[PDB]
Amino acid sequence: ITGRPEWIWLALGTALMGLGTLYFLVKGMGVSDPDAKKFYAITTLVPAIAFTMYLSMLLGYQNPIYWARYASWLFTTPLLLLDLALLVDADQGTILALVGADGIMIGTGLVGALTKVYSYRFVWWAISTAAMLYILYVLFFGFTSKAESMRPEVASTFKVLRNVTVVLWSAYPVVWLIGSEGAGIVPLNIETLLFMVLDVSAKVGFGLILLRSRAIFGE
Repeated sequence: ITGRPEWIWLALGTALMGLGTLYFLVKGMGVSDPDAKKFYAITTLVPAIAFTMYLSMLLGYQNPIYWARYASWLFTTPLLLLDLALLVDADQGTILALVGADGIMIGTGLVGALTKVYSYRFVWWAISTAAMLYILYVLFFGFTSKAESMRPEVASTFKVLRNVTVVLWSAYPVVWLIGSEGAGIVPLNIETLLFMVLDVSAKVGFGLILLRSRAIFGE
């Protein structure tokens, strides 16, 4: 069982999310600045949720085990968006629109994986991707304008986090379409690998970049 690739990628993801959570935890200890504390709270929570989910997948190890990963996307995507929103001091109206689109993206992707008719899979994938495209459009064009009018450290760190987010998030629909939920081109164990690397980079990698920066401070 432990020799199966699928199990291995799940074990590695669990270790990486756990390690990251704890590192963020230790890095956050001592930090007294109010604004910084907010980023540490959200950014540490993200990989903690994913750790819990990946662990549960291992404990439980088509195939209901992966619904746990989807549940982690549901919880973490909006938190990652809040992180970015807090960095650029985005207004509540745009934040609500982003989380609203995020809900559609997550919800329809799930529906796309449930459907018992190969054809509609891509219909739900198209709606979910359209929702993702809106979020990324807001982050790349909308948040950038606001970020550039702010402190150099904020504008600089946001651009890096922005590029990372756009690239990593864009990879999910691609992996889904070539995976078992889509066209079944890439085997399940390879797809499980891609989502894991994508998940860690998007949470731990994203978190490292953010928490290593002076942009989280009120200055």
